[PDB]
Amino acid sequence: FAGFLKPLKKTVLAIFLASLLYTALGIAGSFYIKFLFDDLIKFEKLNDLHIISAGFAVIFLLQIFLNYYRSILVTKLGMSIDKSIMMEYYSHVLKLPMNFFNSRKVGEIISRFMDASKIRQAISGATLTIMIDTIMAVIGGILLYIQNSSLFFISFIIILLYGIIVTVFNKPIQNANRQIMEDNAKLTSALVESVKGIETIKSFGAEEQTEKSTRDKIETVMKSSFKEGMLYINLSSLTGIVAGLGGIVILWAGAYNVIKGNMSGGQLLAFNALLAYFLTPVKNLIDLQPLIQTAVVASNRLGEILELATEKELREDSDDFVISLKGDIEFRNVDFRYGLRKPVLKNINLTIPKGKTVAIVGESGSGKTTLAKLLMNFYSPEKGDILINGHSIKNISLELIRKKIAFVSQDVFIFSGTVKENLALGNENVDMDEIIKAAKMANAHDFIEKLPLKYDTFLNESGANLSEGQKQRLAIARALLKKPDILILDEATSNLDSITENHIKDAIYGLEDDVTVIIIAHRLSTIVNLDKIYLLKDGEIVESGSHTELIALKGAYFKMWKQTEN
Amino acid sequence: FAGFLKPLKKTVLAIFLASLLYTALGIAGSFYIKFLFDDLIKFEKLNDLHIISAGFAVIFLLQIFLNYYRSILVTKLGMSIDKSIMMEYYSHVLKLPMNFFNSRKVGEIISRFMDASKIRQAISGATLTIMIDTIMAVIGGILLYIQNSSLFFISFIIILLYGIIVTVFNKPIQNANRQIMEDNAKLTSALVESVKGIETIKSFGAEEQTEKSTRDKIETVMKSSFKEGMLYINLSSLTGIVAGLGGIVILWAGAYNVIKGNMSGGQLLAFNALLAYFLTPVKNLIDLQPLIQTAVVASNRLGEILELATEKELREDSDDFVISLKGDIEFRNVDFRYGLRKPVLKNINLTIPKGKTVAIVGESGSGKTTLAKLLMNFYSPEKGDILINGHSIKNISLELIRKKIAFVSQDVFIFSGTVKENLALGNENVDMDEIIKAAKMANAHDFIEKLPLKYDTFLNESGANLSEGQKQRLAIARALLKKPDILILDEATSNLDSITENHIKDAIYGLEDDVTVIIIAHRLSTIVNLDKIYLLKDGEIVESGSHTELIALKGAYFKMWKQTE
Ligand SMILES: Nc1ncnc2c1ncn2[C@@H]1O[C@H](COP(=O)(O)OP(=O)(O)OP(=O)(O)O)[C@@H](O)[C@H]1O
Ligand SMILES: Nc1ncnc2c1ncn2[C@@H]1O[C@H](COP(=O)(O)OP(=O)(O)O)[C@@H](O)[C@H]1O
Ligand code: VO4
Ligand SMILES: [Mg+2]
Ligand SMILES: [Mg+2]
Repeated sequence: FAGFLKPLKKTVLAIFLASLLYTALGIAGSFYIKFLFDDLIKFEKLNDLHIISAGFAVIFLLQIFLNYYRSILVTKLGMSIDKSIMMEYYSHVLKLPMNFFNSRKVGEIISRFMDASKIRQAISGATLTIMIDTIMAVIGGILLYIQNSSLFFISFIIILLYGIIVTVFNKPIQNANRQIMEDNAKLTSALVESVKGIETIKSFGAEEQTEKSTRDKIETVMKSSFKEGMLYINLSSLTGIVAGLGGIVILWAGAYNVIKGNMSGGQLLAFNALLAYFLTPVKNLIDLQPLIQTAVVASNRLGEILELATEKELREDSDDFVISLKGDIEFRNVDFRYGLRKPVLKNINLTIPKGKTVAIVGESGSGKTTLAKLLMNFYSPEKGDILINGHSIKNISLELIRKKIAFVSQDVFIFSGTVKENLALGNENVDMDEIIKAAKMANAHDFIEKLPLKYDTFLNESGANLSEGQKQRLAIARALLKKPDILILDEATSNLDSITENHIKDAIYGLEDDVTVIIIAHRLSTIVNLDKIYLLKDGEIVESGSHTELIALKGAYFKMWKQTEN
Repeated sequence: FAGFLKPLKKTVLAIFLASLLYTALGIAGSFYIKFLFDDLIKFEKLNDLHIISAGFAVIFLLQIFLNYYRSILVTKLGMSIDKSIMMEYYSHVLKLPMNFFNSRKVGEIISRFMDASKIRQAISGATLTIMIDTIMAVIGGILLYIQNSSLFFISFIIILLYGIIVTVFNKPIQNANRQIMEDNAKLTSALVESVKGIETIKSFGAEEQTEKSTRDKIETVMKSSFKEGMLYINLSSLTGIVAGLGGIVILWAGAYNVIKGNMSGGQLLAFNALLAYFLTPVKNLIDLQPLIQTAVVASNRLGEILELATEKELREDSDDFVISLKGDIEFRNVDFRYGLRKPVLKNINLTIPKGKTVAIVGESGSGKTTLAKLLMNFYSPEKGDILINGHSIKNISLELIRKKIAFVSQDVFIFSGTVKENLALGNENVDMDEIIKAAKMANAHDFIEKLPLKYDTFLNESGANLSEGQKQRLAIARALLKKPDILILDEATSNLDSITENHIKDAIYGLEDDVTVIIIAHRLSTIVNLDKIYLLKDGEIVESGSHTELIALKGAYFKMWKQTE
């Protein structure tokens, strides 16, 4: 927080000077009730009364103008701070390891981001000014002590009671706020999941189940927040008791001093009026304390997220003295266990030549996609190395891996935007000619021409504006534009029809001359004129060779191949 | 308005009585300064001073006690009302037509549901006690008029100025709140979409572009927020000027009256002291006005959705005489302008027979998935009807259609929780034997009986705990467990190996329970001996028939078969 406000130094100084002079003007104008009951009521003074009233009115007007200026500056400062914190949090969230996103739900992250609004409203143009008034009431307290001692000691006892009440109510408020935030995060995650699955929910008539679950979660949220409501009512009642009893006792003691001839009759009124510049800021700060505690809890949750190491993490002094990812894939002694579920990869030893198309075939439960994820550092192997062109993949920087390796995941995702934006995701500077070239290469031009617009149409949410095969064609078109060294075509041929499948398959074997294409697919319509086919029995590679070599031996590949032909 | 007073009336009466007693006790206790400067200072009466001070302290303690009681009751009432509003809104959202979900983004719906918190903040304990004090200050005003009858005019002028200021500042706060809430909804939508697509974003290195887009959205949100904050600052400054000038004028006029002898010097002090029960509640309400405006705009944004017609309402009527959906499926001449874009379907005539198994095939631009969604009335046909067993689909109860038709969507969605729950999305009163039977039928028992905790593993959101093929097998098992009549296998074997594919095909072929099976597949190898094949291209049934008939005809199906082989 300190670093965010470091550049803005003149604003803070102007705020402090404006607040100081505002407090001085308020203290000066608080003497109106003393001047009224000492030299303007006992004697029949009229012109002096009018002059004094006008002077105090113009002093108050100057005071309120200064308050307006200070409030504007405070609002500007707070909004800048909120911008900095929110942008920093989001920029850090977009750089977390992929194992974080597979455990936590989307709703938790969305709720923890949007909880920064509570931080925004707790440092707004009111709470910060109230804190400034609280810290500046020291001058008023000093002057109030100078006026009289016993009533000042009574006010000091009131301040001590305030402090004790605040200290006692420090932990329960935080606990209640954190519980409410956690329950609200659960509710948000459940609602996001339900809205994303609404199609299945309506298809299967699951309205009642989701309604009951959300009702239970809402009940939990309301229970926690009602506990917080009682916890705040207790503090409010205690603070009101202390404030009112202090006021009554200070009035009684002032009257006692008046009777004994310690102060004049009007100085008690001056003390009472000036008490609004010593006790009222503290009472307002105490009344706003729950808001500050909520802001503290939200900031602590944001810091809990920010504590996680970034996606870089174990980069191990990368070896950027390289030009491209051209070479041999050297999966050797590779094991991966998904972090305490069960082993999936059991010592896989495979080799891919320096530029060729290879295909990985296996059962549904085999870790075929796991190899693709491991090959681009989404995860890290439990044992062994990868050795992209004789050098370990760890020594290569993550940016180069993500830039020179093209991936087509099984779950094709298209963001909401123009087809120009979708076909150019990480590029941001590719001209149009390459766009048409890639679209025609992946057979994604014919449909995109027959649209209300051309390369400018809007796509709703996760590409709901198109069909599944259409989304697959767009996604496979996008990956071609990276001009990659390794193209991991991961089941990018599932939803495509026969004519489109044949066209795109004929197009794939024409990609330049220097690219390693790993076709993770089990269509078996393709994978017939390939250099090597890798078959894995859900734990490791068992059969290697080309199509003719695999069909020559009557093994698992023969068993899979015989039923596909008929 | 709301319709909430019907169940909660005793609590309302208790709050009302507590408010009257609190106001009366405060008015009575305000006279302390008058009794101090009129009867206890001119005539030294320390013995009576202590008694009066103790009595007023007791009065204040009682006043705080009833304030605590009223605050408790108001907090409970607000909690109940917020629960009612939240549940009503969610229950209405869950049963909206699919056009609403197709058009509107997820984040917008999430944000305008979360706005229920902003609706809550204005029905809290303090925000309602301030309003009840404002409405109860009539007694204080009456006593003010009785006491002085001349200084009350200045208070009336102050309240008139407050009303003028609020009437001026009503609309711009409303507009700024609308703008900031809409911008925040857009930012939330972008955030949700980016977090969901983080996989592709990381794969393609598009972190910088998404960061810049989110930065721009945050910046426009903050621009609206700063405009609203400047408006709030202006309103607060004018209110403070009015309050302070009014107080100074009260003091000046009281001093003038005291000099003229029309009223005592302690009566002025009492007037200024008890003005806090007629002018301070008004100022507190005027300061809280932004929260009321935020609640109003949030409630209006909820109402925007709430006025939409639910899916069950669009239906004209229903017929009780239908109990089973088994029979023929007759797609009469039907055309479907899919949301004004293009005619994906036009002049379609299908005559699917009684309970059998048929396939619909074509290029990946046809209306196969659209036809399947029309069969479940996910969309309303523009012109035509889908006759089922001599009954039009429009005149059938929606829940019967949903329950008797199983759909294996291409976007296989697996909800977080127990796998048993993931196989029991629909009916709940299902024994565990049926679940394992369905899993065995869909070739899912073998891989599911290797998990660390059998049918109890907690799968993550969207079924990321398993593979896409395993998710499809789970969906097939769940659809089979539903025990349907018009089971639609929409490419249920997209990425299943030929082993599991053959097993599922054998299970489907051997089902034989008078179930009309529609298999929308791109793999012809699973259709070679599958009754009648409907070839659909450009929204037309160019030709149909059996596999041998289509081979003999030598149409597009023959070309696709030759290319695949
Ligand atoms: N997020 C995950 N956490 C734990 N285990 C997982 C996860 N995703 C997949 N698995 C399991 O680990 C293996 C991953 O291989 P997977 O089945 O995804 O590859 P695949 O052959 O590409 O899949 P498919 O062809 O069936 O879509 C499978 O056995 C799967 O059940
Ligand atoms: N949400 C949508 N908005 C507009 N058009 C759509 C939408 N979904 C699909 N379409 C169009 O409908 C056509 C058919 O898609 P669909 O019926 O979903 O799958 P299939 O092509 O397998 O039948 C596609 O060419 C697509 O352009
Ligand atoms: O749009 V398709 O469901 O024919 O791949
Ligand atoms: Mg896979
Ligand atoms: Mg489709």
